Amino acid sequence: SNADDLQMIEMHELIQEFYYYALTKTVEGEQALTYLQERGFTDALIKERGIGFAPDSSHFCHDFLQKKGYDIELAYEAGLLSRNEENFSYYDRFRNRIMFPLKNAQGRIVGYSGRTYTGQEPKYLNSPETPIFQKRKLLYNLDKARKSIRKLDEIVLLEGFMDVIKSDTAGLKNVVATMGTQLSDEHITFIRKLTSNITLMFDGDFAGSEATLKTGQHLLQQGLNVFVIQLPSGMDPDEYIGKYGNDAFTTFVKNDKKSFAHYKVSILKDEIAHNDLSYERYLKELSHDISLMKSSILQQKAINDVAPFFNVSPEQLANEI
Ligand SMILES: Nc1ncnc2c1ncn2[C@@H]1O[C@H](COP(=O)(O)OP(=O)(O)OP(=O)(O)O)[C@@H](O)[C@H]1O
Ligand SMILES: [Mn+2]
Ligand SMILES: [Mn+2]
Ligand SMILES: [Mn+2]
Repeated sequence: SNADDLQMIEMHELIQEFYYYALTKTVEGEQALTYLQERGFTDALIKERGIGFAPDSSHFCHDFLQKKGYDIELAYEAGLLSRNEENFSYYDRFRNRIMFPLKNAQGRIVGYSGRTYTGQEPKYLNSPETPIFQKRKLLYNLDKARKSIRKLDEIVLLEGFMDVIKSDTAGLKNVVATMGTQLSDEHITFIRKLTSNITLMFDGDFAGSEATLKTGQHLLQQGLNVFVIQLPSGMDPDEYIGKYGNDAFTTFVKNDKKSFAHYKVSILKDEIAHNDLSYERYLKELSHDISLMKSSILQQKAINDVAPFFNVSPEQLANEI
């Protein structure tokens, strides 16, 4: 029910204040606080994002919610508590982790992502699916990013909410991330209401490239204008910012932004030039890709940019399309 959803949100927003205190003031939170500070989190940024610490007792959140008069089973359904199925007892889902509030599109806290700071697995532990937290619907930072996304007519998609936090403070405001999932049909429906331009900046590794191609292809097929920023090998946006600084990052992002078709053929360059079977298949793929582009201006430019990779004239490629 809507009333229960609201109670679940309240539980999240109230425990947030306690996690924040635990992180910033208490003895047990000191090591987690140092960890964040060493990753460049200022006191201001920690306060701004409402970041906190979940103690290791296993009954910190449980006891707080109980004292405040919440139904414990509802707190379990809200994904704040876990249940020992053997004796039906409840305990904290999040223990000894740095707590990042996850806000819905309306800015209400509906879940958490808890990061280890001691090399434990999983590195990030999220809320489970609940009536108020659904990974296929939530986009980290969307609440804050919406204004600039509309103003700039562009959304930028990163892999990690940590990348989003760092990019945002660096000056790149129109950024969001999924909670570690593939961009959903639902996400895409939300996004197209805000803008038709989406820029993918995944990590600069093989996995990120594969994800860029798969996600980009689907976005393109869905009628969006897709762009790609390619980070240096082995780097994500947080690592780039840490090594080169904010101004370098915002300049980098603004300098090399390529239409998806151009990015794709550049990735396939060597295979196309060495394997005639791939040459033919990718010439047809890229022809199809370009034919999907809704922007007549960008479609014409992509033709010019892609043709050389096949050693054909832009006129020949235009004909193939
Ligand atoms: N095996 C996995 N299963 C589910 N989600 C994952 C997995 N690996 C990564 N993710 C999610 O994808 C996003 C990107 O992961 P990645 O490890 O690159 O994060 P990150 O920002 O590098 O983390 P950190 O900088 O804190 O080490 C993260 O937010 C994470 O939640
Ligand atoms: Mn990766
Ligand atoms: Mn990363
Ligand atoms: Mn990282």
